[PDB]
Amino acid sequence: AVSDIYKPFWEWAAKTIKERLGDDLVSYPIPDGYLRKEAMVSLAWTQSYGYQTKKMRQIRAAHVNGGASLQVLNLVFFPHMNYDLPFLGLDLVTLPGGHLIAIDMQPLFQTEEYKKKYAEPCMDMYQKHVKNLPWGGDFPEEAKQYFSPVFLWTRPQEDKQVETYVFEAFKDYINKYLDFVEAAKPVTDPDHLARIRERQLSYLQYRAEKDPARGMFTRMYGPEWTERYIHGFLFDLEEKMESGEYKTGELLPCSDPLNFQPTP
Ligand SMILES: C=CC1=C(C)[C@@H](CC2=N/C(=C\c3[nH]c(/C=C4\NC(=O)C(C)=C4C=C)c(C)c3CCC(=O)O)C(CCC(=O)O)=C2C)NC1=O
Repeated sequence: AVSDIYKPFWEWAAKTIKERLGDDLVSYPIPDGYLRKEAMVSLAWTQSYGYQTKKMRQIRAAHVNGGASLQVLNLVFFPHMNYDLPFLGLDLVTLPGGHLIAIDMQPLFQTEEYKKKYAEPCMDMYQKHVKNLPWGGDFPEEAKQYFSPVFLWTRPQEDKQVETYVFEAFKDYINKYLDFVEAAKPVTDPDHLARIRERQLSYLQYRAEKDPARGMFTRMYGPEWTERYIHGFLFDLEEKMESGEYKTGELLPCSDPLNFQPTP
């Protein structure tokens, strides 16, 4: 089977991020010791990528490769909390038991107004892709509040379906999301900002505590590295807020040159 089936996914996302965000794009600080992590399982490695703009607090990816039986691309766009933009969540998981694919613009709110603003303009795109990406099935209850009407949840059973149908939805959702980002305007109403902050923290807290990545990273690299990776990078909002680092709509200082390729 394809050993690194998400390498073409990442390469496309990197090219698109770089082109469409241009000079607004700067590196996001990747904590030392979490850029590249390797352990024997064959050699299995985790490669980190991180970026930010004045609208995107954090665009970060974990690309895990431990052979065909263990592949993950976890790519999430986190808006700054002075925007009501949804998250863009792209979880692509390949395990011995098959493929797991979760692609969504995870919403801050489930109101009629929010759905009209962000979900309804995506419905043709959703219906185009869901025809070849059937519903994946049973789904944890607590997570339901964090998914939109255009959630693509599917379990492809052949590599080819990932390389074709999933890849095309992957691209379309990223391009549509960045269209939203381009057009988004800041929120200045303090009441709305307070609610945006609450919903962002709720989502971040759920995934930091409940994401199945915790269990897998723990087996691979142990508990101490895993918790630092999860709370310190993958879902780091609460830490950055509590430490006084996060400032609404402001970039975190980082002088690292932009990187889009594996770092040995
Ligand atoms: C908001 C919640 C949300 C999710 C749960 C994930 C999206 C997601 N990932 C899932 C499942 C899942 N995900 C992984 C593994 C990983 N997922 C990752 O992002 C990384 C980096 C992994 C490994 C290192 C594994 C091993 C499973 C299977 C766990 C199991 O079989 O019990 C599931 C199904 C979980 C289940 O059935 O219980 C979802 C929905 N992303 C999200 O945004």
